Amino acid sequence: DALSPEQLVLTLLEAEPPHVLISRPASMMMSLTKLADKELVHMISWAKKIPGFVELSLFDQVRLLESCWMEVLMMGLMWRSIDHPGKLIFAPDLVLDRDEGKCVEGILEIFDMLLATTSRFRELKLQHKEYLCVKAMILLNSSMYPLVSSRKLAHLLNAVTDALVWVIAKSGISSQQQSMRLANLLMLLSHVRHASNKGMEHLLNMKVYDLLLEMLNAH
Amino acid sequence: LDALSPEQLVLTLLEAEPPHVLISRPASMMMSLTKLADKELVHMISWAKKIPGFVELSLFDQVRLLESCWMEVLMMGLMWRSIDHPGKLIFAPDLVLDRDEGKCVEGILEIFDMLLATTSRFRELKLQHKEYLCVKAMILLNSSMYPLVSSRKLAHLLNAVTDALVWVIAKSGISSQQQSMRLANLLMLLSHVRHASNKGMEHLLNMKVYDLLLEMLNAHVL
Ligand SMILES: COCc1cc(O)cc2c1O[C@@H](c1ccc(O)cc1)[C@H]1CC(F)(F)C[C@@H]21
Ligand SMILES: COCc1cc(O)cc2c1O[C@@H](c1ccc(O)cc1)[C@H]1CC(F)(F)C[C@@H]21
Repeated sequence: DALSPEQLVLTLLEAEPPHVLISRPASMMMSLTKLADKELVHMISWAKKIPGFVELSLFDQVRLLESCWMEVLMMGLMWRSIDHPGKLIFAPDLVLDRDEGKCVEGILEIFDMLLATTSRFRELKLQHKEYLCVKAMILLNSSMYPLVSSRKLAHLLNAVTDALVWVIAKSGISSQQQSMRLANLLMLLSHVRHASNKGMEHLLNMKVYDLLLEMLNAH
Repeated sequence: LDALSPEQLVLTLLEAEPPHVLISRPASMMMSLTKLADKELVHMISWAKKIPGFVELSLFDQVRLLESCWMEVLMMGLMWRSIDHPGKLIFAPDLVLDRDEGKCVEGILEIFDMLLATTSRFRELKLQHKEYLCVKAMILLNSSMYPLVSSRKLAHLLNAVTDALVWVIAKSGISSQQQSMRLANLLMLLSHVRHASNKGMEHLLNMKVYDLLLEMLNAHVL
């Protein structure tokens, strides 16, 4: 019942992570990193509150959480940035506009993906409900392996899909449009995956992940 | 309008399918794969040019899409011909590799395991020959965001192929909840193809095709 469309969205709403203040006393990169580390703590809490997540094997939970974290941080960036073109509201005291991304090399490229991708969610007029579901789906779909308890993950993923389908339906739009809007939302996930990979490759070319693994062993 | 109709579209995409590519071999594994990709890229341009309306986008957008997608489209094609043989990757008619052979070159084993995992997830869903044709089209049309944010034309094209996929799934005869689930299941896979595409690109750029593609793209432009 807790996975029923209306209940599942309300459950996902309450599970939303709190505002994260980095509290600043290389640096842009220090701030971004200090934030990710803080956000990852709350992301674990969040996933635990998704009905049925905790009941997957700890193997799968860790597996999903290790491969999605970047996407899920990005999806959350996009969503709070959605109403302000040219900017990226990372946190309540860390708003960066595109050009501030020229400082650090390779980052301007990524900012432009996030901004482009945000722009597209603004064009589709992404709804608060739809976003709640999409984010859940990013986590549940983040790794293929734990799917090829697998029974359980498949059923969970279908659950959130149905909820998204349900959300779109009470939109009152025709059935052709319902399918199109489902398809348009899901194709954007390819682009969030994309920006996630760019940020990861870049993150590793730098001179959080270990801190995450610590949290994961703690989990 | 009508040439983009669900039925005509799928048949058109069918005929547009690239020919078999014989690599014809007289570091080496990576030499083969690279010579193959280069050959495949030629035919991929032809293939896109046969997708109704592709040619009637601005040249700028055609080039944007082709440069962004070529790896995913090549991988999508790999997965599809490999789909019935677990543990293997039929790259071409004279280049079948199995998981283990991926240990030779470093970094490649990780990629093979994504490709093989993704292929298994398409074998479990029982991907249909026409579902595949539509999906591949969508990978190209969805490969770049920028040309969408002629943009009118790309959106229309992208809706067309989607409708075709929905249509294909519909005559599947399954219920409506299942039709949605299967649309959703196919599309979430695209994230994983994107993903493997990115790992291959990164790995390719670390090595000592892309320039040869830009040459092809300039010739497509002239
Ligand atoms: C702690 O990780 C820091 C970091 C290092 C890096 O090399 C790349 C990235 C990094 O942070 C990522 C990030 C995304 C969302 C969010 O809420 C917090 C952090 C993105 C931000 C970025 F600048 F767009 C690139 C990518
Ligand atoms: C010409 O590019 C050669 C290459 C270099 C590299 O660094 C990485 C890759 C490469 O080839 C890619 C490829 C994918 C499909 C296809 O039909 C032909 C080639 C994949 C094959 C791979 F080995 F799985 C990794 C990735």
